[PDB]
This record gives sequence, structure tokens and C-alpha cells, in this order.
Amino acid sequence: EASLTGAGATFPAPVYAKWADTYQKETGNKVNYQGIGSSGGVKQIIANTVDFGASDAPLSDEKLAQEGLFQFPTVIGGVVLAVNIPGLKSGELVLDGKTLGDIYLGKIKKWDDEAIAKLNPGLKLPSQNIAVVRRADGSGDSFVFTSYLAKVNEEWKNNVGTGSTVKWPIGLGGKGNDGIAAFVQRLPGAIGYVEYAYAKQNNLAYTKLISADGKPVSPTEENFANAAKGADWSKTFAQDLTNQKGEDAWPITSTTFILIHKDQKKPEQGTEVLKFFDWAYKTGAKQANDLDYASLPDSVVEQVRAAWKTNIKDSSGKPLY
Repeated sequence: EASLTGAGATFPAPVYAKWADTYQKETGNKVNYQGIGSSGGVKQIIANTVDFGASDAPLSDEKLAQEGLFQFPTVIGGVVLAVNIPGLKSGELVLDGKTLGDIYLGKIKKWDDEAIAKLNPGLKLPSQNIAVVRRADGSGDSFVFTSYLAKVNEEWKNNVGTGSTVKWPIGLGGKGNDGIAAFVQRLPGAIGYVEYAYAKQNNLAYTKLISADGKPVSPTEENFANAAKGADWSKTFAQDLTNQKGEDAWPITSTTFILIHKDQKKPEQGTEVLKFFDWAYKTGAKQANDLDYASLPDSVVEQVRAAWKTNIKDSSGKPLY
């Protein structure tokens, strides 16, 4: 029985925690996962203080080659906007990318602003001031979210840009997805971006968003999968799944990655990391789905297995899978 440690992205933590629990019950293996944010996950795997790092923001082929890392996707989730708006219920407010960007830019300051009202004809929005909440830590959710905003709001694109950390024009900082959820829960008028599971498990209200094709879509496991249907995984695992075309494609969708060293110094550890994840691909789909994460098509899993065989080796050139 082995003891494994991973660290990183909080975006898929509920599901990694769930698979780890079940895995130990079935095999005795212990996987300790520390949700410290994607930036910390990358730092940690590079520093070698953990068996695997976890990041929602992919590293480029060159950065991977430079650090001797291999990257592979696990599940598909979505970022949603949790809101604390008195009198409104979950899923009732619709926002589009442009407006969402203006809220984050500080341009829109009240919930009954004309821009919001026009996207929500039937709604009676309070004249409550918006309290924007964002991540205090280096985050893959920030990356994904800013990647989205830069595509739909030109001003965001030009003044703040994209990144795990950016100069936020406004807002209170929350540490981790947990942090943002707690903030939104206690602040009337709050809006923060969290991975979907965090909104659901905390009973937070969330909004619908307008798809790239222009229709209001609700964030669901199936709508995350829908945004991923046209991804050409055979070309690369680092797919940009934000603002994708298609029927019911959630606009802020993202897969998330596991990073491991290609030249395993502790071959025994590396072998157990791959079994853990191979086990998760073969039997963990129902747990992912229970938490509203969409699974990767079997074809992508076979591609990952094929890449593990050609890329992960011990110091003697022997493959670990």
C-alpha cells in the first residue's frame, strides 16, 4: 500500500477527495491532496515536494519540456457566478460576457443597472450595490475566468488581460474556491466565480450565462461536456474550452490537469500515481458525475494511457506503465 501526495487546483478537489476516499477503501492506498491553488500546485511539483501537482491552467509544450513534466487531463467542470442577491433565486439571473466584464471592471455598480435589467426583462432587481469578490491566490479558476472575459470584453482584454493572477480593477479577495463561496454567502450583493460544485454544495445561487451561440444556458454537468464536444484532443490536451460554439455549451468550461515528472526518481511513487489515475478513469466516472464533473471521452483516456507508456520512465529508461 502506498502513500501519495498531490497539491494544487481546488477546482477539482471535491472529486479528487472523493476518488481518494473510495480508492483507500478499495485498495488501502492513501492519497493526500492539498488544495492550495493551481499556481502553488505547479510550484510544488517543480520543487518536487509532492508526487503530482494539479493545475487547471495548462503549461505549454515548451515549459513542460523545460521542466521535464508530462501533463494530462482528468475531468471537465465549469466556473459559475455565485451571487448573494436578496429576493432572487438560483438560475434566474442571466448575464452575458460583456456585462459580466463590466461588473468586474467596476463599470456596473448596482444590481438594477440598465445593462442587467435589459438582459432580465421580467426580473425586479434590487437597488443593491455589487460587491465583487475574486481570488486572492494564484488560481486556475482566475485563468479560465480571465481567459473568458478577455474574449468577450475588449476593455478587460486591454487593461487587465489574462492570468492566474492579474491586477483586479476592483473586488475583495477570497482564498481558494472555499474562500470565495464563504465570502459570497456572507455578503449581500456579492458576486464571485467558483467551480460549480462549490456553488451547489454551499447552496449558493448562481446565474445562467449566454453561450457563444447566443442562448441562455444553465451550468450543468451535461453543458460542461457540451462545451467539450468539438475539442480536437488528438492535437493537444491543452484545450481552451471557454466560449465554445454549440447548443447548450456552458461558456466558462475547463478541463484540469495533473502534472508529473517524466523521469521518475521514485519509480514506485510514480507507478502508484498512474494506477490511482488509471483506476479513476476506469471506475470513477459515477463519482465525478455525482459531483457534476463531466468525464473525458474513452478515446482521450486511451491517448493518455498511450502517452504514459511512451513518456513516464525511471532513470533507466524503463516505462512505469
